[PDB]
Amino acid sequence: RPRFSFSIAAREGKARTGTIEMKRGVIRTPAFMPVGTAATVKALKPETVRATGADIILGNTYHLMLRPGAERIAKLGGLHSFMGWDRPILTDSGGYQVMSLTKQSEEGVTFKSHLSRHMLSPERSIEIQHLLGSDIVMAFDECTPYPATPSRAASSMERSMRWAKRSRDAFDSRKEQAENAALFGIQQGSVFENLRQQSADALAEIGFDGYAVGGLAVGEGQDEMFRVLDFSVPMLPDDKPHYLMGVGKPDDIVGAVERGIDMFDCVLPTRSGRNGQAFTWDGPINIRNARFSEDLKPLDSECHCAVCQKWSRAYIHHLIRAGEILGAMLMTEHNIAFYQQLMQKIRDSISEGRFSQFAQDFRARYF
Amino acid sequence: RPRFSFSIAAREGKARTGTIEMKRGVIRTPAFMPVGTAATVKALKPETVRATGADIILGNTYHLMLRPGAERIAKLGGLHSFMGWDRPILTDSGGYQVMSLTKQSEEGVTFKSHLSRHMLSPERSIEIQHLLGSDIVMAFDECTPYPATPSRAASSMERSMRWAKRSRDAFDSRKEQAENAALFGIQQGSVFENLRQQSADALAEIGFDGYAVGGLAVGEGQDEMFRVLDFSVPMLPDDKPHYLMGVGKPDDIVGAVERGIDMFDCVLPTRSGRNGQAFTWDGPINIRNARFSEDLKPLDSECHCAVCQKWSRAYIHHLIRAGEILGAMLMTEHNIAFYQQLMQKIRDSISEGRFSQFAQDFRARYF
Ligand SMILES: Nc1nc2cc3[nH]cnc3cc2c(=O)[nH]1
Ligand SMILES: Nc1nc2cc3[nH]cnc3cc2c(=O)[nH]1
Ligand SMILES: [Zn+2]
Ligand SMILES: [Zn+2]
Repeated sequence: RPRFSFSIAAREGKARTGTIEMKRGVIRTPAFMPVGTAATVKALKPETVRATGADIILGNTYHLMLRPGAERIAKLGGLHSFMGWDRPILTDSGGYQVMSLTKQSEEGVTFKSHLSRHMLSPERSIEIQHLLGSDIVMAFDECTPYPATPSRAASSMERSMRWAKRSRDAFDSRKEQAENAALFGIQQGSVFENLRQQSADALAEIGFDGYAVGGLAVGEGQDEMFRVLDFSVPMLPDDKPHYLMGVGKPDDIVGAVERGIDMFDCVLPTRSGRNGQAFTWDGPINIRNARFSEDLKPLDSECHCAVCQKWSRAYIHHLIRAGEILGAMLMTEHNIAFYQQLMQKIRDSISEGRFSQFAQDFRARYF
Repeated sequence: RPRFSFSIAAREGKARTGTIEMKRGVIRTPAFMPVGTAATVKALKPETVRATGADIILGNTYHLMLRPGAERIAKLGGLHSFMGWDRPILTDSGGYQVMSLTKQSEEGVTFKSHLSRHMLSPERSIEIQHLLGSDIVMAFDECTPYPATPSRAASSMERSMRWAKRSRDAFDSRKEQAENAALFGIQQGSVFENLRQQSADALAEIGFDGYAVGGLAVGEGQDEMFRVLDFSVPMLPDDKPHYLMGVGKPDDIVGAVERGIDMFDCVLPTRSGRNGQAFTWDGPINIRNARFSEDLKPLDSECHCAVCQKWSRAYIHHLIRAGEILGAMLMTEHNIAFYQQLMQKIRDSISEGRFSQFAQDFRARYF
């Protein structure tokens, strides 16, 4: 098993399907990464997350450094052993969970524990990811508040590129980390093509194992996001994975893949699942609606997840309205399973050169 | 498979071990029944409940008649299909969940929806259990507030015996129910030996498939409960199961078995599990305590449950303090597994004629 090897097996338009081989496992792309912010994919045992088809999950530097603590997790043997997930884990750098969920400077960011004072710099971010034992380390960046003026978008992108270099050097100077994990850079620049180009060029000059498109999924509509992806993704190195941070709505994913994206993550499947929203091939439904109180059909008519094989909408409706934990468990497993099935259909259609048709058929029925 | 067959395979003192064969499965006694009040054993899939070793679970007439509704569950195919548990289910009659969680009369009880007006009589209680598709139906009784004066204990017991007859007749007059389910009577009489005797005699005269000892686990100390069991259990028919309602503390169960009890139920395993209390052979521990933050040992050193095979106290400690659903899931599976292991050790020791010794050894280490 190599430290990192991304191979593209098939293409159609800007879409690609392939694999990323890492020491802890293989990642099938396009891939969807369930979110496990507090060292757990909410309401699911790791074996269940794996059973749905997930090859990798997402962790968070910000949340884990606060609770239970980076040093503590290292003392306990690492995040993998801690939570019981032995496959790849990608960790965000914290560059967004601090300004989202605080004194900023060219050195990093200091903040008040939303739950104490804590400092987070490019060097400390990379070190925390090392202590967690992350497989895919994200460069520490400074996200840009949306909407953003050209001047502000430029300043934030420029700082992010300086921090990208500091992240690269911190990562490379740590032997154990450089030889066993991978480092992804993050493109910034808001919705401005020239800034995106400058960012892409700076990142490519430094060199990374993968390139994320940051600054999206922060309030912009799908039209705008797609517009930015149209010119932004082609700027990134073609032979490396393209990761769209925070994008998860089913239709968003299909459109992003049509534009060259290989990796995704979103709290939608889990967060919405707990809120009563279930994804189906015919569009999302809210199981709390009274019309489901005596509906004996499964969440989705085609889904092959364990939830749809055993329980009815009526039962889950009852569980969610009653505030039962099993309701959260079932809704979450189904939603994550749905997302993985979507990724599988995407991968197979690209491999067979019928992805454009799949996208059309998907949209027609989903909407 | 017979409708009902209780067989005693071995005995030691007042203790007995055996089986109850029913249409939906075999119940090993002494048995512990996990509680599934809202059509779910909180935080556990039915397959997980079964995996821990449970042969039967407990449902509630009161809660289910309010949400999702008895008629609704019947329309949906019954409680078994609804929640996905195909083995025996014992349902309490509601005679305690109304006066615990309201206009009373000789006809029954009317109450305000703690969540509307609803009536509950012996006839309606038996009918609801029928609509739910309960395997073991409990007679509708009137529990006695503890402490209780002799006069009040007598009145409540007398009414309960009149209601026991009405329950018997309602059950027998419903063909489908009489041929496929079983009916258990409930002994009352508070802590008064003469009332317990009168109740036992009235119940035996009517005739039931099993006899529960009611009126305990309502605030009395263990000494008092054991004292009442000492003279109460022997009053019940020897060849039928003896069910102690609501008793679950590990030491309470061991002592109750030493006194002739065959069945138990308690929310302790589940409720306490969610509260951070984990049962171990060395006594209960509260996983929220800071001393467990870096403890890599499993919840219990000997437990063979899936939780103890994969996760550390440190991780569960983190989950519970963070309010994570997986924390509730893991704590609950372990606690229910522990309770079943306890029942297995009890059953095996009785079969081998070394139960008295097991009880001594259990208490010595647990305390
Ligand atoms: N480090 C980092 N993380 C992110 C996470 C996001 N989630 C949704 N949009 C996101 C955007 C970013 C981003 O630009 N940088
Ligand atoms: N029907 C009925 N249910 C009960 C449930 C109980 N739980 C704890 N003590 C309990 C006592 C009773 C009782 O006496 N009758
Ligand atoms: Zn499903
Ligand atoms: Zn255990």
